[PDB]
This record gives sequence, C-alpha cells and structure tokens, in this order.
Amino acid sequence: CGLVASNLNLKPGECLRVRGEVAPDAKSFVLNLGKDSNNLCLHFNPRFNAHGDANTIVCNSKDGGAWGTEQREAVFPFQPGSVAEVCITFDQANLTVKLPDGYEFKFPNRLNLEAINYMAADGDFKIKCVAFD
Amino acid sequence: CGLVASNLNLKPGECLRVRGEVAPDAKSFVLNLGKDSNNLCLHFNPRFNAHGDANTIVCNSKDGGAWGTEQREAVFPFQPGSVAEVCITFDQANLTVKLPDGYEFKFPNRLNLEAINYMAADGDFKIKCVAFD
Ligand SMILES: CC(=O)N[C@@H]1[C@@H](O[C@@H]2O[C@H](CO)[C@H](O)[C@H](O)[C@H]2O)[C@H](O)[C@@H](CO)O[C@H]1O
Ligand SMILES: CC(=O)N[C@@H]1[C@@H](O[C@@H]2O[C@H](CO)[C@H](O)[C@H](O)[C@H]2O)[C@H](O)[C@@H](CO)O[C@H]1O
Repeated sequence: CGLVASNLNLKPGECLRVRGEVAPDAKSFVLNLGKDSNNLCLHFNPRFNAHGDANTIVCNSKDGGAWGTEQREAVFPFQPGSVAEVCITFDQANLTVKLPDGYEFKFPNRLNLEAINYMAADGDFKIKCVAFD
Repeated sequence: CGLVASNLNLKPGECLRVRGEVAPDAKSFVLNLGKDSNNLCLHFNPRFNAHGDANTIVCNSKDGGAWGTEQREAVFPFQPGSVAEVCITFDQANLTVKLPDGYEFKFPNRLNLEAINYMAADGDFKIKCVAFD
C-alpha cells in the first residue's frame, strides 16, 4: 500500500490538499477518505487503464465493508507522468473535490461522519505533499 | 493523539518537512519517527514545562517497546502559540532535525532501519503540512 494517515480530524468545511506525481505508465491510483479502511466516505479512483476502464474517474463509498453505488465523471484531467493536486472538503450533503484544471465535482456524503479521520493513497500516484486548512 | 502517518518509505538522505501549530498554552509536544509506535529512531520532544523540564528538548529512541537513554539540548528555539517548521533526515550515523533559521539537532541512529515508515505527532502540536523530498 501507499501513504496512510490517521487522526486527521478534518471537520466540515476544512480543506484537505494532496499533491502527487502520477507515474508515466500509470494505470490507476486511489485516494480513500473516511473513518478507516472499511468506512470510506470517498473512494476516489482515476482509472487510466484499469478494470476495463480508460481515462475515467470512478468514485464510490464504502460503508461497513460494503461498496456503495459507483459514480463516474465524464471529464479526466489527469495525465500520466505529471504532478496532480486534489483538494477535498465536505459538508453533510456532499464531498466536493477540486481538480488541477479547476474541475470541481460533488459526490454524495453517504456516511455522515463528523470528521474525515483517515486517508490512504494507493496505486500509481507518488504523494509529495499533504496539507490542512 | 495527533496525526499518524505510515508507509512513508523515507530513505537515507531524503527529507521530511513538517509544519505545525504549537498550541498557545503548550507545555510539551512530540514528533515520533521510526518503523511503528514501538520502534522509534527518533522521539523528538520539546518540553516547555513538563516532567520537571523547562525549555528543554528531550530526544530518545524506542526499540521493541523499550525507551533508550534520553539526550537533551540546552538550545530551545520553539515558542508557544506559534508555527514551527522542521526538516528531518537521517543517515547511517545520525538523525538530523533542522529548523529554517539554521538550528540543527542531531541524535544518534540507534535502530539503523532502512527507512522511516512511521511518523506521529502528539501533544501541543497541530500538523498543517507534511512534504517529502
Ligand atoms: C468487486 C469488483 O470488481 N467490483 C467492480 C468495480 O471495480 C471495483 O470498483 C470499486 C469502486 O466501486 C473499487 O475501485 C475496487 O477497487 C474495484 O475493484 C467496477 O468499477 C464495476 C464496473 O465495471 O464493476 C464492479 O463489480
Ligand atoms: C515513564 C516516565 O515518565 N519516564 C521518565 C521520562 O519521561 C518520559 O520520557 C520519554 C522520553 O524518554 C517520553 O517523552 C515520555 O513521554 C515521558 O513520559 C523523563 O524524561 C525522565 C527524567 O525526566 O525519567 C523517566 O523515567
């Protein structure tokens, strides 16, 4: 696995910023946010070439070990072999993810945790920088 | 406890940059670095006024759960209610903690691990930014 951080205590409205290097031959990377590995309010999974998907952002929740209903975006502002920054915040209704080119999407908040306490990165994304606001 | 990060994979010569908020009423804060919570190549513990120490940095190791022998500095460049930045690196001989204004603290490398994989903050220190170089 990649970087795992806990005790984040990220409250509604606070910004979590992650900057990393996307591998030149990247097939996929993951940012998981929530309470723990079984309880994710956001599974954020850009798929360059994985699970039969191409240049597709896949998002989901995981609640008590169970994947929720998957959602995808049409836009894919990531390139292999470049640096990517992602900024995440949430309120009780939605997570809001802002992407490098100013792209911003919302994913329903299905878990309604009081805070994001857990983040894990995986796959072809080398984290260089994590910041809190 | 404060932020805990694992799978850091920080190798010799690589630089861990941490910026945090020292609480206004700070009595003590901690940065722990090593393999896991029981194997610390550096316990970095500025004590403003705790355990009978005043404005003293206490450093130690922990090896398979057992604390080593404490090393202490006279020089104390931390202030309560402020922002502190440190840059940490290690080699075969020492861990080095550097502050921007040029303070440099060295602690013997007692564990000789291949990497720092674990970092944890505790006490009156709120981490706001972590970077890898
Ligand atoms: C179990 C399985 O393979 N599920 C398939 C999906 O792949 C998983 O998607 C989740 C997020 O929803 C995680 O990314 C997990 O790592 C993936 O294996 C796949 O996206 C969909 C659509 O093809 O099919 C599921 O069955
Ligand atoms: C159990 C205990 O209090 N040990 C004393 C030391 O305090 C601990 O020191 C370690 C680092 O070596 C950690 O900072 C831990 O949090 C502290 O409780 C204390 O520094 C010395 C002398 O002042 O005595 C030890 O027995």
